[PDB]
Amino acid sequence: VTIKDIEVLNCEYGKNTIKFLRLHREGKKHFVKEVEVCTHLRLTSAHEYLDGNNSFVIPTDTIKNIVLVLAKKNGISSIEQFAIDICKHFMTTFCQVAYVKTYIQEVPWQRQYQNGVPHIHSFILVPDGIRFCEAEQCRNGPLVVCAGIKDLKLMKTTQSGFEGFYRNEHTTLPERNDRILCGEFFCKWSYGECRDFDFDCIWSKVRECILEAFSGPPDCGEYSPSYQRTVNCIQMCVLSRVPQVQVIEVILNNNFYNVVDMKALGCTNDKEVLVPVETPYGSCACTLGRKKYLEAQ
Amino acid sequence: MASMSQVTIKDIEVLNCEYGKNTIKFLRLHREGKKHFVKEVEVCTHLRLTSAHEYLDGNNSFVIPTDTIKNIVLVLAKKNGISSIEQFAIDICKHFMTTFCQVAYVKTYIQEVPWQRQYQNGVPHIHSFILVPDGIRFCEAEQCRNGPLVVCAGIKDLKLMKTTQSGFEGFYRNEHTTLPERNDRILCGEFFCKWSYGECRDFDFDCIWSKVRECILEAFSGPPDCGEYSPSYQRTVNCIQMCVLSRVPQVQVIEVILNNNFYNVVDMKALGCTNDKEVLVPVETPYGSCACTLGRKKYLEAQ
Amino acid sequence: VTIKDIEVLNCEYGKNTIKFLRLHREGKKHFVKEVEVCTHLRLTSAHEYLDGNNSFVIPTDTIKNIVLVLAKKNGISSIEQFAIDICKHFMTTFCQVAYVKTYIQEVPWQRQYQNGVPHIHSFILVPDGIRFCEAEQCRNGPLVVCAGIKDLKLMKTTQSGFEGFYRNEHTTLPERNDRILCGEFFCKWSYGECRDFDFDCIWSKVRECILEAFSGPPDCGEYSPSYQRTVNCIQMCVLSRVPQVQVIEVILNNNFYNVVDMKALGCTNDKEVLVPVETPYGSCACTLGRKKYLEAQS
Amino acid sequence: VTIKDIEVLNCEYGKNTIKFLRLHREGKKHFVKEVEVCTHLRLTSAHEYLDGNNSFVIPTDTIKNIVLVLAKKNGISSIEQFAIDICKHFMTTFCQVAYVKTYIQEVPWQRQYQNGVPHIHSFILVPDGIRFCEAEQCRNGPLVVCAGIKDLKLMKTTQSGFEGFYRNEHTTLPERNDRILCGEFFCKWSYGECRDFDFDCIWSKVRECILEAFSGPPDCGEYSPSYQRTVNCIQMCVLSRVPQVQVIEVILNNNFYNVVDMKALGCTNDKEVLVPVETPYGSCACTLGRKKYLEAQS
Ligand SMILES: O=c1[nH]c(=O)c2nn[nH]c2[nH]1
Ligand SMILES: O=c1[nH]c(=O)c2nn[nH]c2[nH]1
Ligand SMILES: O=c1[nH]c(=O)c2nn[nH]c2[nH]1
Ligand SMILES: O=c1[nH]c(=O)c2nn[nH]c2[nH]1
Ligand SMILES: [Cl-]
Ligand SMILES: [Cl-]
Repeated sequence: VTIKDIEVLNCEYGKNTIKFLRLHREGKKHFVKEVEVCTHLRLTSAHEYLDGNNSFVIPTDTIKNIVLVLAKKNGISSIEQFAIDICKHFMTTFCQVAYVKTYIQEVPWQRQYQNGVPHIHSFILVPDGIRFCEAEQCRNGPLVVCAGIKDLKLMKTTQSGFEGFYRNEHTTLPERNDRILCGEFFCKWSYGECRDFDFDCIWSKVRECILEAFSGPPDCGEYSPSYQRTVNCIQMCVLSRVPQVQVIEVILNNNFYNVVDMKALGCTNDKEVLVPVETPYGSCACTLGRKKYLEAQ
Repeated sequence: MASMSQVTIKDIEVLNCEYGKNTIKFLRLHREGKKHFVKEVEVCTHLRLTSAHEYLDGNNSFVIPTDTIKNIVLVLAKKNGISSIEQFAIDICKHFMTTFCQVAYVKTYIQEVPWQRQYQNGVPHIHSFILVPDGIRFCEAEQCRNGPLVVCAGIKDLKLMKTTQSGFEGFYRNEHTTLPERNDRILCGEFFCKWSYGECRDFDFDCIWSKVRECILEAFSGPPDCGEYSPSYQRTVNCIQMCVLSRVPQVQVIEVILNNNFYNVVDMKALGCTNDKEVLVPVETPYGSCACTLGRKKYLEAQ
Repeated sequence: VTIKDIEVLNCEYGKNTIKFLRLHREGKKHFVKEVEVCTHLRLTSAHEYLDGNNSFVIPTDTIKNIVLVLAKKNGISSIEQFAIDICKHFMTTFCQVAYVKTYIQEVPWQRQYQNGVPHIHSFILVPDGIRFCEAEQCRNGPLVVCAGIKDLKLMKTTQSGFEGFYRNEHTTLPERNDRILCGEFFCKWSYGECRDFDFDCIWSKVRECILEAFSGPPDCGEYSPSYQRTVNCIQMCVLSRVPQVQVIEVILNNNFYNVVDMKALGCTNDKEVLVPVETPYGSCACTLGRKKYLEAQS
Repeated sequence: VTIKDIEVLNCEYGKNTIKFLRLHREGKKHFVKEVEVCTHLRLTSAHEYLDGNNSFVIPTDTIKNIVLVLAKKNGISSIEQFAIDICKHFMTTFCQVAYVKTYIQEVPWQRQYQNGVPHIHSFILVPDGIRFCEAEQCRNGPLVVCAGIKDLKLMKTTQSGFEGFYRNEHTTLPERNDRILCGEFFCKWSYGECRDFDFDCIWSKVRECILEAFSGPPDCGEYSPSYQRTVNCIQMCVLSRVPQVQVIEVILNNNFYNVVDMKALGCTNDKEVLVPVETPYGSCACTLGRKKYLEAQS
């Protein structure tokens, strides 16, 4: 078996988990953006694999250096603009690059407040969902930017059921019109090539849409007839309220909370003590796109 | 080097025997009409028995199954609710001590799952929540037979960072000391804080926990308009402990552990830039720690 | 914005991390296979999402029940055969299923040995690389089976360099002809529709090829001029020695081991003390396929 | 509330997770020891805490430097000897140190074999329980060494029950004479001041005692009437066979494997499919010491 008998379907390399903090000072007031960056390249040749020839390979160490240099020279107005700047640098600098993908997540530092007063230079880690983005470009193709939020755990204690599902000989699940709906969410949305707007302002607005659609109104909530329907309500709320979102993917990993039978312990448990099942767990996932955007492709 | 082909129970002392149930996870739901309230917890309850027959003789006559420990925790949560994790820990220890004469010692550890109520435009949602881990609340109750019931509270996985008003100077130098003196650096810490109330059990446990948490953040940061210089991680640990002890009389003993991350100002001279504290790279490993336990002299003497 | 303005690009649901142990007894001798199973479905409609109508949804709870029933009735001769049996069950049973994918990994239990004698019923967890497989089928499509090994950490202390790479204004890396080569490997290979052979025997043979190709001969080793070349040597060794492998993906996550500069501490470190960099880390990935197999997929 | 009203019970600082590999070459043949080291100090004063005065503080950075220098100068024959060398360095060098504790664990690298031949410079990670040790010394006190094994997951599929336990109104557990006994073990033992023997030889012997006592003989095994009794059998086997062990702590975190009721799915499960409960989980812990060693601590 030689190079003649085999096809190269895919080659990809890069640098993962480049961690750094970009500090910005407006007099005594300090601002931080701490990020984790992964940048992957596909080269137009595979001589490093096929021939043991490294002439075209950009060291992963150089990828790291370029990420740090760009953060120093340009600052980080948004992780999206930083991801764009990194992909642009690789495409305009190195003709051996066929494809570049940059992934960035924010370390979720918040400014400390003492009795409602913002601290000039003190922060606390508050992971209430991780902000990320992804930029990718093929040689002479569109630079496509996605933003998202992952590890976002939302729970409501009622206005959730699952009824009228397909029944067969291996279906023991009872019908329920009241249950805890507890979800870990992964949400990712494409802007396509739109790059004009306030990335931070749009991300916050999408996040608000996710929480509002999940919960329903604060005085009464809204019935969810399935995890899948709640995923749909979230996607349709984002697309209704945020025109810059062209495509939205939502993944919901759920935890069932079991009302433990306490009859043998001599008491009745009227939805008072509930035990979460972490494993195994259900997931559902949907990607919706605007007809207009998909046609214009 | 030995006179016997084996050891027997005659040759050995039992220094410690302990068993129990770990990570009992449940949510206690309370409804006031349409408004829902949640407390989700992880409970560990350990016992020492007055005998070790289950170990030494293969005789289980006195062993309370770990399964029974779980059942008792769930029954108490259903019957009593959870006003505070501390009161729940107390109720569990009290149940074991008053119910089973074979129990020499009981320890209950509880941590809260950090659920917060969702808000829409300042309006609290009746039944919707979001996980917000800004430091994990825990407590610990323990009692020996005929001893005091002692309650501790704490906060762990609390990661705080300030970007200035931190240095480390005038330290001991020797042939293996290459560390430069610094009067400006990032102070980034993961905190473990635990404090003893001793036998004090009268007060609002939630109100006191919040007050200690505020003391930790305020002492770490200094005032919001200017901050406060830290000459070492150790000194910051001291400022935190002395702030809590000054402001919260119910705290008798306080342990603080600070695991730090150095943020290195990357040398970029070879890349053709000067980096004036603009790009900083954290060292996660290896990491420094310091730990201190302070107590009130009067409380430690009276014991 | 309404259902009229929007296209459903993709819908997928399932049950993740179904953990169970299948126990088999031959008199006093016990055999165990403990696995983690994930089974995902795509349905032919999306009424559960679009209309709030669950008529076609097979509960994830039923997916779990089916996995456990199949393990009880059929046993687990191999995780590959089990993955196949699960996908076949979903396709032949439920007309609303457009697509099924089953992922399985083995919990790496080994039998305990006392002085070379196998214990009848005692085991130890030894994670020296996790065995996994994947089966998938579209309605009216082929049932495709992949096998793999992940979390396999291999290290050699010499016969590794990286020289003659592209240099630019942001390149500070020195050329090195001696360094530690330390890799965490993810390897996945396709059999396509081939289902006749001993799955366990072929998996073991691929594993041997990976270790031998990584190391070179035991008396001298073999120079690696890059992580990428070592990935290639592994793939070409597997394809040369195992005809059932049609396509092979290898991902190598590396750790650099730095020779600590100790000049300021008053001693010289001649590749004696080395500190691993866990983050950031380099990765490279390649998928090779047999021309013959890829053509015959027109 | 002032410094006068407050007592310092305890002050401790140090450097955690110092990761490095010590490489030794005998011609072509390479030998590796990769370790994670934590070294903690208590100082004789607390001026750094109480007064903001760092004059006596040995930087944690200097603790790291000392660990790397000692590994370079002395090599690592055993992690126990390395732990001893580090504690001895701090105690003989720095009069501000009242107490030093060094914890070390081995990265479980094994030499690769190709057709029965040990590879000169190639290794695979095989975590079959993590080897660790601990050395500590007070000023004017003994240097005490502990060794151990953690993350050791052992399982037997029979010869395990739990019967004749205390029954009360909240006890629903059935009596069982057959069940899976699955345990994650933490084992730590003290040698006290004994330092004349081969550390590697004794650690291997203790490990063999743990596996043999857990499993019983390979042709029949041995009935366990509780997790606690199995912990006892392990401790008494170590103490019987290894005179250098003065004190032994064993912690057993168990997982119940439930025989899943499949009656409603139309089949009977005769201990064929078992589902582990990871949470909540039971634990038991015991520390045994020799009477003779505890007396001789007058
Ligand atoms: O909302 C639900 N959707 C599902 O697909 C499912 N499966 N089991 N329970 C479920 N609940
Ligand atoms: O504040 C500090 N305390 C220490 O003990 C130390 N060691 N290195 N750097 C340090 N900084
Ligand atoms: O073998 C290597 N390949 C790479 O792509 C690389 N980048 N830095 N070092 C490297 N070594
Ligand atoms: O061996 C056992 N020991 C215990 O203490 C226990 N508790 N429940 N089941 C048990 N089994
Ligand atoms: Cl076998
Ligand atoms: Cl060499």
